[PDB]
Amino acid sequence: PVERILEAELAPNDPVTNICQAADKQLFTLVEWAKRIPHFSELPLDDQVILLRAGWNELLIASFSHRSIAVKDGILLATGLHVHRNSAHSAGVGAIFDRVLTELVSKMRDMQMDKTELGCLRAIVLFNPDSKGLSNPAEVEALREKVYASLEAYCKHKYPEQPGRFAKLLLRLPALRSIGLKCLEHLFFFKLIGDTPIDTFLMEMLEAP
Amino acid sequence: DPVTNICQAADKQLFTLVEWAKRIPHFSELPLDDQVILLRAGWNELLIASFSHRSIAVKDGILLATGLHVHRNSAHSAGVGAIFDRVLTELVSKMRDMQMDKTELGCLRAIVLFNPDSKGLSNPAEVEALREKVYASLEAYCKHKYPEQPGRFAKLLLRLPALRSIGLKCLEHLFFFKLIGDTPIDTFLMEMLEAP
Amino acid sequence: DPVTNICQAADKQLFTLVEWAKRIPHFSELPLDDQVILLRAGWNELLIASFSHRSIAVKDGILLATGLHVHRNSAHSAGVGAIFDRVLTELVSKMRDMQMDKTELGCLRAIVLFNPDSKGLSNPAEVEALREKVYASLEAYCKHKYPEQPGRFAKLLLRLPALRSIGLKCLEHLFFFKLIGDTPIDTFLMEMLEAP
Amino acid sequence: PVERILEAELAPNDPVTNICQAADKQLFTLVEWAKRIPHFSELPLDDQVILLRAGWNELLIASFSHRSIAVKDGILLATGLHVHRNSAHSAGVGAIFDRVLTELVSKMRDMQMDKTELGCLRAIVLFNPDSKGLSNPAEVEALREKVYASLEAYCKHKYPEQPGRFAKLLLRLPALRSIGLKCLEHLFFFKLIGDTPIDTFLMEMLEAP
Ligand SMILES: CC1=C(CCc2nnn[nH]2)c2cc(F)ccc2/C1=C\c1ccc(C(C)C)cc1
Ligand SMILES: CC1=C(CCc2nnn[nH]2)c2cc(F)ccc2/C1=C\c1ccc(C(C)C)cc1
Repeated sequence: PVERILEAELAPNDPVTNICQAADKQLFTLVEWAKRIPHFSELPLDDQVILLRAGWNELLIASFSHRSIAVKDGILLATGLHVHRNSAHSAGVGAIFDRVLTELVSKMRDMQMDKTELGCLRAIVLFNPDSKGLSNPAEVEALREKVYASLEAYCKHKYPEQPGRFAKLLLRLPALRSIGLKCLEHLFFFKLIGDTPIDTFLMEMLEAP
Repeated sequence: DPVTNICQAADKQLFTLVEWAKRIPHFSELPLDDQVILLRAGWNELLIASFSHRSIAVKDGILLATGLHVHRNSAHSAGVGAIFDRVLTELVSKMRDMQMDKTELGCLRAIVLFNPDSKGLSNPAEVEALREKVYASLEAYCKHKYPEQPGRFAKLLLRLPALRSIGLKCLEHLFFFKLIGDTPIDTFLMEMLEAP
Repeated sequence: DPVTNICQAADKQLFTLVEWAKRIPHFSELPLDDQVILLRAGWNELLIASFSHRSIAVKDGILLATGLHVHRNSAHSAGVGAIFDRVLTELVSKMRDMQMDKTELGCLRAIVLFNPDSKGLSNPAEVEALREKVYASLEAYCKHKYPEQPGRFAKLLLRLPALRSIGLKCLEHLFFFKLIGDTPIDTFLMEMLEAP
Repeated sequence: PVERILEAELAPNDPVTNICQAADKQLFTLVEWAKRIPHFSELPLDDQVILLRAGWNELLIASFSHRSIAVKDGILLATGLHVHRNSAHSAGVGAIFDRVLTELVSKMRDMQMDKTELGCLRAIVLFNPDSKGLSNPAEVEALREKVYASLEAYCKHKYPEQPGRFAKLLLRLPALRSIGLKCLEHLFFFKLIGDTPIDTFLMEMLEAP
């Protein structure tokens, strides 16, 4: 149900604890979104955990990448923190930042990917049948197939002048995959929201006696 | 000697790859530097896609293009069991179960080759345009060979994220060295130590 | 909850680390930005050095700073047995065998902290100068405390390459996540999924 | 023993095959050097192989780093090939290359590390008792200890005005270790000697029918 996926999408100083709380909040947002995706909650809870663990990075990146179409040559996080290249280059994650801009954000803008298409792609990512430890990979594959079947129908209806649009959307996923991998190994997300609170906390303690 | 054999095999494989790309429609029409960049960016995934599909008739193993067979027990022995299992489960077994044919493999490899995200491309838009012509043709193919499988085309495209990450994990784990280079290097070094 | 405990423990460890550095001679005299760079560049090796030395009275395991004990059986379960064994064999057991004392550990940690190769340092030469004063002090210590062991000072310094690569490998294998974060995250996610 | 360590130091298109032969030559130079190191050849042959496998990268880097003391912002190879920073940045290995320059070449230059000192440091690297699979780790440690004992005596004799020189040499090894690791994971060596022959072979074949 493409209508159901679109409604899912729409709906002091102790630095490490503060960062974890932000991660907590963002993770919960993802869980709530997944629950609104049709049939996800019908999967075993152990399978739901595995899918979220396998997908959380790509799912987060896809979100703030699409959110950043409106913003100006930077990345808009959910927290409202507008991060520019130099903040990313200062954090030691400039390379990833450029790829996110080039391979995802810019491309989404150029093709004007909408929230329904974004939602479907993330549902496809969520329904990842290659996730290790699944009790029943086949039903996960089945749910993913229902999603892109629905996405394709949506594209041919809303954009009949673009017959290659559906495949174009799908072929952003390899970039999302590779960028996802780089983010986990550089602690991209936790560096971006964490560098300032840590440096600030550091400065205060070093200046104090 | 095993080391020279591997290096020769690489050269032959590289020759075969370059000849293959030149027979892909409109590849040679791209600027030469762009042709090089694409081949530079793609050789790993192109190679993995090739031996994965080649290994469909193999049980619990892979076939490298010169009758070189590697079993998973050996793969786990060499410390790359995890990435090896990923090749088996995410690529080989999926290719087997849906019976991906050589025409389908060819199109998917052409899509991999026509990678507009490759850094340094002078005309990324032209590369993207050629990719679109490739997957349009692949969709047309799937529709007529398997009309009863409307999701087949998308299902093919959705192996590419797996190929991408497997390719990356392979390089980071020295996949090929640990599987085919490890023992020849011991032999190599022993021979050097045998020198006067 | 298991997760909050870890972040709270992390904050405390970070607090302890900063205070330790501030009591290192001439550390607070460095420019503030350089102090931050040094603490950022060094915290991993500094922390690893600490719990390694703490774990000398433990067999086949490590003691993390809040009574948190991890045995090698658990580490292999979590998929980080190799790096864990390196910590055991290259650091802990070596610290045990030469009976490295806390003064020697302190100096080595001070040397790690005063890292002149740290990128972005405003005055690398002053950092190097402070490092030299530290290892001059450590040599004097080794000479007079253990005169019958003339190679001891060098033996201490030559654990630093092992510390360096282990620090790098720990981060690349998500060592700490896999040992103390993995299971709490499953519990965490389950709690979220069972929520209204 | 230090005199022998100094004497050890003193003494048409198939691109991959051509790269392998170059690697072959360079590796053998290292093996021949190790054989002249006292007591090395007395170790079991399986242990010698293990030590060379564990050390070959660091041993090579130390060599061309020290050789590059005379040159400006580049690396001088055994083949006589002068590789510059920007040529390395073009190959996608700019970050490591600079680290080699800053943390090794420059440091070797500033303290005027001599070939005896280089030779001793490489012997220390070679005699790595942490190498996995050694039949007798203790005798390797024993050999390493004999080396740095000899190196220290050499430093205090030749440079009595520099009492911290010996420790200064030893404390380049953590940097050598970390740079060594980065080189294995970026295919540093095989990119440096390999990028040009491959691009050439590609261009000529793509130009051909
Ligand atoms: C890239 C690469 C390394 C460099 C290190 C590496 N990177 N990723 N995996 N290994 C290596 C090292 C070796 F020893 C042997 C092979 C290789 C190799 C590639 C390769 C793959 C398959 C084949 C078959 C056609 C025979 C030949 C060469
Ligand atoms: C850096 C880090 C990650 C980030 C990922 C990582 N990097 N390297 N290893 N893991 C992580 C994730 C977790 F889940 C749990 C811990 C950690 C962690 C470090 C750490 C170590 C000890 C303690 C106290 C017990 C003293 C707290 C935090």
